[PDB]
Amino acid sequence: LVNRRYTAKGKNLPSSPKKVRPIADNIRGESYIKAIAVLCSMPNKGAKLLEKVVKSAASNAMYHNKNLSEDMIFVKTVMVDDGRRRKKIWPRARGRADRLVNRNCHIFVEVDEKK
RNA sequence: CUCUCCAAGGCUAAAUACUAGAAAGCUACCGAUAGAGAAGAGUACCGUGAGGGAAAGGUGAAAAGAACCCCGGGAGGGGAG
Repeated sequence: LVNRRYTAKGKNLPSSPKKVRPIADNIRGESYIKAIAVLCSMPNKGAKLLEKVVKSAASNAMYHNKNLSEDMIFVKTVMVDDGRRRKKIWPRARGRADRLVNRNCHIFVEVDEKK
């Protein structure tokens, strides 16, 4: 399905997919300007990560299609998958130890020329 | 009774038992949770000490390891090779 000419992919980003998915929901299908404004405004780590990926995707589309400006582009699809995990130890009382997982996420954004 | 042997001195190879190992091989033996604990090891780590004791193999036929350009602080990705 993907026009892989027009897309950006960010692998192993430092956030959990459970925390990045809602921000993706708020910009799926929006216009590029509106999405960029939302991601700049909202003060979430996932918001910043999506901002970088979305800007890169728009940049790729513009570079390969010179007659496409910032205001004919809309964020067609947005996917947020889960990535590698790292386990570190959190020690507790009575010699008990717990393992403390750190999750990463993959982010895939494709933009497309507006309707 | 008869029959056998000559102690209170000392020696003796081979047939026998064994392979940590060195050389050459065989396998209705294993093919990475298997096979030695260990394909990288008595290492990491644990205990004052004696001692206990892991996990982790695979690009391609050849690095020919991505010149260069673009987004990005990088990472990562999109082209070109």
